[PDB]
Amino acid sequence: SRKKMGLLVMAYGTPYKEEDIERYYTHIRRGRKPEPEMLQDLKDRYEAIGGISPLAQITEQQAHNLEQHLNEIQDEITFKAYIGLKHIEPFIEDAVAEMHKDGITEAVSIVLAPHFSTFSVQSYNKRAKEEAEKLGGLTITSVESWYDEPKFVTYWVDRVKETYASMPEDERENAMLIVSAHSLPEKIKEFGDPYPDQLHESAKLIAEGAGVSEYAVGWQSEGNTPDPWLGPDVQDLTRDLFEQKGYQAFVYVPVGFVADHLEVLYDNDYECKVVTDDIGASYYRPEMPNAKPEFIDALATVVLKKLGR
Ligand SMILES: [Zn+2]
Repeated sequence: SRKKMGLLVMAYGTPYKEEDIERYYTHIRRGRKPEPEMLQDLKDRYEAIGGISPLAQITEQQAHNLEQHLNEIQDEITFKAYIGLKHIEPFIEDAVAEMHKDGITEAVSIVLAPHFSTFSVQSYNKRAKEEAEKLGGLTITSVESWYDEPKFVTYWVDRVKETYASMPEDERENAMLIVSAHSLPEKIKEFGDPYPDQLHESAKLIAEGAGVSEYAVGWQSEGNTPDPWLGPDVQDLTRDLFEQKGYQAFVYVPVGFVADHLEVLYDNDYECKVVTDDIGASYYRPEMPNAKPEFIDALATVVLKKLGR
């Protein structure tokens, strides 16, 4: 009696093994193969954060935990998860084609990134739709942004509360909360991209929920292009913030990301850690959503909200 639907979970993509690093970054760098040194540096970082295999993994766990959860919290629809990545196979078009081939005709998609941006989300969505329109006999309703879904906000708030709870009294009274997301070229402002505002909004929601009156919005992981990127970068923000007020502890909430990937384990847990360690402040960075039940239910609700269920 159930209606079959495709669950197109989209993401970035992540190397599966060390030997993928090259083509992965080459894809990311639009056909520009990293120099031998970059390559060696990149392998080192991945080794430094615990290896690669666990990364691509999380996304797979996120898709399937959601597929099963959605299939048990309601009995009108039976979902079948499909992973569409951006920089590695299975690519978005690939997933779409598979669904079509499997006979899917009605699908709903979601990107594993809370905030909407013309650069990423709109693109993954427009690509998924043009693939379906190309094959025909397949429609897709795409979720644009879910950074504001209450259960998702609740997740970050609860983690932050525990982190502040864990602090000594003197740190609890002199800490700084740094909410962040992947940086993006400033040019997106040309199109009125809500990305920056959604981040600030995520930051206002979380701080307000955890009862934090001292916090700042920042960006990280910016790429390499002549044109300027969204800032200030978390490294400079921390140092500058310490410079003017002298916070004894910093809390990083990379709300933009949903798991333990490079951008967090290294760019946060190492780069920001280097700076807090230099200024003598304490480093804190709450557990990422990953495939945890609480997170899956939030995503599940977002999908059901998108369907009017
Ligand atoms: Zn990046």
